[PDB]
Amino acid sequence: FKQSIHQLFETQVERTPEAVAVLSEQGQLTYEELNTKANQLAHYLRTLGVKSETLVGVCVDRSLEMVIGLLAILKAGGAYVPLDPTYPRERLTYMVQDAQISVLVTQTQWSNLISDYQGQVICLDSQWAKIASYSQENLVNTVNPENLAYVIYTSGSTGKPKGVMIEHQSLVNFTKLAIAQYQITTSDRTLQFVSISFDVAAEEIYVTLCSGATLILRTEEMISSIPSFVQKSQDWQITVWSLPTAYWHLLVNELVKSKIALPDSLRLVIIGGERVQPELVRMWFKNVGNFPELINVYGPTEGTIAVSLCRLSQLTESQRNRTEIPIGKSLGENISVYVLDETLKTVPPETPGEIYIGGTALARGYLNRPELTAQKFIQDPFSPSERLYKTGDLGRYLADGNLEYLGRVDHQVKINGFRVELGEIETVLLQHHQVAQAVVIDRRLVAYLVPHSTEENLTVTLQQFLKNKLPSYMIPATFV
Ligand SMILES: Nc1ncnc2c1ncn2[C@@H]1O[C@H](COP(=O)(O)OP(=O)(O)NP(=O)(O)O)[C@@H](O)[C@H]1O
Ligand SMILES: [Mg+2]
Repeated sequence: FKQSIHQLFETQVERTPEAVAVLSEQGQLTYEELNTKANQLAHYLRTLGVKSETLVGVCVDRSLEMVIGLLAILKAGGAYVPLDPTYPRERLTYMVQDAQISVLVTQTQWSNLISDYQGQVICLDSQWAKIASYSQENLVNTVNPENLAYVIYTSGSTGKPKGVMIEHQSLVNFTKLAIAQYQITTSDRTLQFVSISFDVAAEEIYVTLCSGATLILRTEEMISSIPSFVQKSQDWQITVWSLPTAYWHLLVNELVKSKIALPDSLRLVIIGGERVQPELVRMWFKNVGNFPELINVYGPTEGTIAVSLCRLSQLTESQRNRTEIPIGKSLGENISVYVLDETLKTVPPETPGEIYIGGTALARGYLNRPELTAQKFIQDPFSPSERLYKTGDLGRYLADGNLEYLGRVDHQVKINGFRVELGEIETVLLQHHQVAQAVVIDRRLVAYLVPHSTEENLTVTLQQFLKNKLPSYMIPATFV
């Protein structure tokens, strides 16, 4: 039953070539058009040396071009590495070097973001004539399921981010299970919300495209106000929202504060990223009710997007009335979500422990971080041919079988919905000449430091220093 993520999409293209696949404010592509265009780019990428295990940087904005690019890389046999164009030059440059990327799929407006790069560059906005000269046919046997589909960077406590390596087989497994869990059909219209820097974008994109639904790319302007967000979702007739929990929190507050009606097309809201506030869940069910369906989805990047879900709209009133809203049960049978003690033994129900993930969900590992890999991706001592990923998440199984998230064992947090290792910021701040010791903590980010030879514009100095190294959400909003 061997399958690549793009084969899964290709099957769907055969089924419904003329359905709309992607839609943005600026235009649209049918399944056939998306496929043939990605095929053209893929064929070109092959002539540039892209083959299985080749890492291809992708530095694009959210656009039809982005989706063509991702699929092209996949069809070519390569694995993409998202290069968020809002990140500072120094970060993107580290990632390009760390990942040894020699092909970069980008656009002309981003062309000078890499401290200059000797690899091949493809600008999709300006080189389309050249790309249109390549074959429109599907490529064959470029990749196996164990080969990489993408390497996505996440925050590193030691001072630099690191790439999580995801193989097709775990991504395909996730997409299939999620299509069936959410009942995605050809009539669905899913809003693509999160940046491809975060692996929830893969869920949005591939769940939608591998089932024949229509993927609707959001604008930047539509999220800044909830009324705009809702109204736009109504204009687009969106059926599925995938929202960071922290944005969803905003949404629930604004729904009650105002008298805003959810779009009438909306049937499913998928949330995850962090602890959902039980009070806002109560507020949801009081003001909205059980439709649209609300689902809490949990997992880390290292277990391929998500491993567990809880249908919040299906919970009893008293199940919603605990200190914590459950994250639920395994997405599927080949994904194991354990709560284990410190010798990796399961515990009786209702006893807390650390969440470990096993089975088909696992990343291959971290890219070029052998110590970190060996430490987080452990050989299962009771099932020798298998691994367990150590999440750093504390949890417990309730007697009803549902999993509870109980917090972290460490200094990883969520700021604006994004994964942040506090030690990354701290490690980086320490590198500055007039910083001697530093502690950064939540809650959102406040940096506590003892200066070396302070001026009174130290705050503004460190904000510039961090501005050119870290993503904005990692920049402490106040200093002390
Ligand atoms: N539904 C949820 N409820 C509570 N916590 C959650 C939930 N989903 C994820 N988490 C937490 O978020 C972690 C995974 O975050 P992850 O998706 O890996 O980061 P990210 O938001 O994608 N940013 P990055 O990893 O830097 O690209 C888990 O280990 C949990 O700590
Ligand atoms: Mg994730």
